[PDB]
Amino acid sequence: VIDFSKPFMSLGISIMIKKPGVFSFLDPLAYEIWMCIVFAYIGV
Amino acid sequence: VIDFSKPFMSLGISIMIKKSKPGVFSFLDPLAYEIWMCIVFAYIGV
Repeated sequence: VIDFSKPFMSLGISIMIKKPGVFSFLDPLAYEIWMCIVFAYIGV
Repeated sequence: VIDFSKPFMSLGISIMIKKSKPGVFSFLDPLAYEIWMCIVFAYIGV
């Protein structure tokens, strides 16, 4: 129904998604493990 | 001089690069350079 010129801009359908602690070296073991390690050290 | 249809394919200028031998001192690669330097400093201070 209307005349289009050549595309002045090209686009497509795209996906938009939403985009270390100081003591993070303790992260491999849980906090309870460290606490029980201290307790076991005292007991030993 | 001629009539073009709408683009059936869109393109542009692009960069093509080739798709690694280990370095001599690549055994230091797991840790950052700043970590090694601070390890030396910490050793001296200790």
